[PDB]
Amino acid sequence: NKMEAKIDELINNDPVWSSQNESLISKPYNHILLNFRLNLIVQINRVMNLPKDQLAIVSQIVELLHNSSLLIDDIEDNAPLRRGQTTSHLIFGVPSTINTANYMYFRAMQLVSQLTTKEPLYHNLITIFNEELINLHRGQGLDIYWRDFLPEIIPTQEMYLNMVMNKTGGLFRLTLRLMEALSPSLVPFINLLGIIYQIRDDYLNLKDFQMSGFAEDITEGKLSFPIVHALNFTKTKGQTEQHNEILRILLLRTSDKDIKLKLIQILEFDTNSLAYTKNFINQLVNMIKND
Amino acid sequence: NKMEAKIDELINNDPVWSSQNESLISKPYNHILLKNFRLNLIVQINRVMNLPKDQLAIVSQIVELLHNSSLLIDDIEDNAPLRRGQTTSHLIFGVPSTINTANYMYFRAMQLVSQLTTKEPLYHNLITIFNEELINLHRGQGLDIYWRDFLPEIIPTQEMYLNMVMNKTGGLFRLTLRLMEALSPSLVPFINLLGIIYQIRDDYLNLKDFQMGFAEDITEGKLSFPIVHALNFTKTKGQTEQHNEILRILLLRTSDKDIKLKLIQILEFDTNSLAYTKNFINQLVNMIKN
Ligand SMILES: O=P(O)(O)C(O)(Cc1cnc2ccccn12)P(=O)(O)O
Ligand SMILES: O=P(O)(O)C(O)(Cc1cnc2ccccn12)P(=O)(O)O
Ligand SMILES: [Mg+2]
Ligand SMILES: [Mg+2]
Ligand SMILES: [Mg+2]
Ligand SMILES: [Mg+2]
Repeated sequence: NKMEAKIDELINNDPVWSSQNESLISKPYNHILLNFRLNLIVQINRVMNLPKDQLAIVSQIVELLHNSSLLIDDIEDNAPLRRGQTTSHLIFGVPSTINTANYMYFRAMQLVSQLTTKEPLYHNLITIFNEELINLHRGQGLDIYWRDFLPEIIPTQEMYLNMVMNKTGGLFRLTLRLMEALSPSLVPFINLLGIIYQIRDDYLNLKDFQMSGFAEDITEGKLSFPIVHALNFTKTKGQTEQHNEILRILLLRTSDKDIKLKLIQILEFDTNSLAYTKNFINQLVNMIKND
Repeated sequence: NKMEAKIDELINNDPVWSSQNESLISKPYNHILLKNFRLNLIVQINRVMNLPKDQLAIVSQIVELLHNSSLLIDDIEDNAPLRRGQTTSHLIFGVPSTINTANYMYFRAMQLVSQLTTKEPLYHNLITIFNEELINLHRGQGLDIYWRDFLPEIIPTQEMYLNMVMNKTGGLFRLTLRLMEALSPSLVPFINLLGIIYQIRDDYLNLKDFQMGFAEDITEGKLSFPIVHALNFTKTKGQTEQHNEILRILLLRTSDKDIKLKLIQILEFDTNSLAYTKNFINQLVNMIKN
């Protein structure tokens, strides 16, 4: 009698969700919340001319996707720090962080319908959202597979660049394409910026450590731009031993500074991968500065 | 020059993705596919919705993707070594690849949504349905995980547990049903009762199968239906030491057969929670039968 009634009031309503419940599961996200991406949206806008109301929502959407991606990336990469602070999954656990991060992807999708009331356009914005997230996951999927199944596949410079067009280019293209569709193409340019962004991120990760950083990419074992170069150069030049030692070090998932410094000096003096990467970056930057 | 030419051909094209790459990224999802009743429920419900087989195939594909992906993540979240007898994906391909593949399918599934209709309003409603229910799924799943991991900061009551279930399990049940009802040329209450019966029966069988089943729920330490009842029953009957012993076993995250038996025996002899649960499920099935 009273039970059947309670159950009947239950199944005949939307599920109950409290602001307290909301707060409790947003902890991993609130943690990572502690302007440049915002600055990038603004400069792009000096061309896209979106009104401030909309620029604002484009921003909220991009921050949510961006922060969610990092929460997950740190789980995927087993990173202990992000922005000099302890990583969310280590504080709240992998379970909550994965769920909160995926939760936010969906809150992000929800925000898209606050951009328009035009059914044709809205459909377009969603397809953009859907497409760049699909691309993001593909790049990230390759990067993780190459790394976790090494030495199964040794990627070439070409493969690495295609993985980067997907992985990083994904959110760059997403932001700009939403804006371009909202404007009352800068895709190639934004693609080049993402590539430069990723190769500089790979490089400085070792160059900072070498100069003084943690070179956490070595610990992770990633097929970074410098590593891909060193791995193919050594294969090509008959340096069997170096090629193997590079792989062994990546596969140690080591935190020892000396072992990391040894790998880095291999890329500096033996394969010349650091100079190569440095130069490749400049060449890319000049492709713009000489536009 | 030749370097610039290539970077140019690169950035002016769509990102390259091959069938082989698509294959690599799929390994974690395909592994869980080796595991018809879901399909039958769709078939059966359709005798009321009458969607054209073509359209019904996509809804089905969408549902299999959401369901499979959420199971891939659920195993990582519950630290499960097994799923229907086979080794779970994360233990074979790793947590990183399994998470990313599951997440990629969520999005592949979202894409299959616009292949359901081209009618613009109708499509908006389909996306909104998809969005709303995946949000609910994550909310309940998130609260279910919060209670377990923060235990014993919060011990839910039977009412809290039911609202977690309405979000957690009701999510994909309703997403399915609501999409069909929208594409049909309201069974929601019924589908809501179904998900609840399903989750309580799921929590129930996990202990029972072990009593007659590894009772992984004890190891996971979750606030299942019989456990919530036991916790609240011993608190109400002021049975301090039993209440505590239940919490202690759950916090052990134990694999020990003997310790697992003990908690189940506290639930059989002390609180009569398993029986209380059998009775709760039977009353729920009755609202449908009668
Ligand atoms: O951890 P960072 O900041 O160094 C890193 O750059 C993070 C990163 C790059 N690209 C993506 C795409 C989605 C999510 C995270 N992403 P990486 O690729 O090196 O993990
Ligand atoms: O692991 P199972 O199969 O026993 C389980 O039933 C899996 C389950 C139930 N409801 C959801 C919602 C989202 C993802 C997984 N879900 P549980 O709730 O016990 O994790
Ligand atoms: Mg990464
Ligand atoms: Mg990382
Ligand atoms: Mg589970
Ligand atoms: Mg679970």
